[PDB]
Amino acid sequence: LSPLHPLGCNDSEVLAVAGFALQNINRDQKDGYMLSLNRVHDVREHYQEDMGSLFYLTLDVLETDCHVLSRKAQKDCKPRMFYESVYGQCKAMFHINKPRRVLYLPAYNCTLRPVSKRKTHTTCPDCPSPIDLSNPSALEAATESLAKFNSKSPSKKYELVKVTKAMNQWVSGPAYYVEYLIKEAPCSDSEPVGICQGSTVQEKSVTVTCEFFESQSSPSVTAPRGSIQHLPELDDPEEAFPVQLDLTTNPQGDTLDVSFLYLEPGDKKLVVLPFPGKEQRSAECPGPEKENNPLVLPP
Ligand SMILES: *[C@@H]1O[C@H](CO)[C@@H](O)[C@H](O)[C@H]1NC(C)=O
Ligand SMILES: *[C@@H]1O[C@H](CO)[C@@H](O)[C@H](O)[C@H]1NC(C)=O
Repeated sequence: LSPLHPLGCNDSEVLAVAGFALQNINRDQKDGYMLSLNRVHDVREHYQEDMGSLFYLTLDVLETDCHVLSRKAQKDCKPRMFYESVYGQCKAMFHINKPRRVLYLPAYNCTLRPVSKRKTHTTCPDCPSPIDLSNPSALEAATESLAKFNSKSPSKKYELVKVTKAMNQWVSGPAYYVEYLIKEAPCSDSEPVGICQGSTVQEKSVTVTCEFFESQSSPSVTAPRGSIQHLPELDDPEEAFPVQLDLTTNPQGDTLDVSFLYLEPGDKKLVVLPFPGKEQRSAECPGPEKENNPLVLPP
């Protein structure tokens, strides 16, 4: 819109604010895996001269192998390898006010898809393959791996919560690799306490390892309402990952009260517009991709 000024997707301020917004998104999640920033696809800034700025960000993201509940650092979590890749886009409306040292993510939304199995097969026909999380063999691997893990826990026993990842490959026979969350068995409540990796091969041979969540803080404070949705593969560009982020459908613009961020009690209102479309985009957008390793890139 008229007050929405486009910015270059490679600008330091833009990339820093994008990092803040994405770590806020990750903190706001309690399901799935931590997202990683590949680049800023587009960015518009609404400057408001004492209420700071509001950035309308379009982000190209990749799923890592860290579960969000691990709360690990962005630098201990790398994008998944290409045959199990999950990618898409997030839109975020991020508010920053430098003189007052205020950060806030009033709204976001992400749309992700797993990489097309056809493209994977084209580039690596013998690679491991993701499978449905409800696959009987995946559920069996989870069950038996957790059974073994409990067998070697004298006092504490754990129960399955949900399979979060499943994969099939050939290791001198059919093999299934799964990840799943575990909770403490009633003996404390029914909340995820860790994530386990389970495996079956070939009368099956079983392996199991578990990681328990610990506390973890970084340059990002709060992240209200938003959602991450997972759509199916592309059977076969722009609008491959449709994302709606409309706090207001009013071209006039609405006002959002953010007084809780500032020391004074009242009269701190932020102008919000409908999220800007792809036209009037800076020639420096989209920015340069950070992942150039084809071992982690989607086609
Ligand atoms: C992006 O900015 C960095 C400096 O932070 C520069 O080294 C790099 O060449 C830029 N890439 C562009 C403009 O594509
Ligand atoms: C975020 O996406 C959901 C659909 O997954 C949609 O219902 C919701 O309105 C979106 N949020 C905004 C602020 O538009």
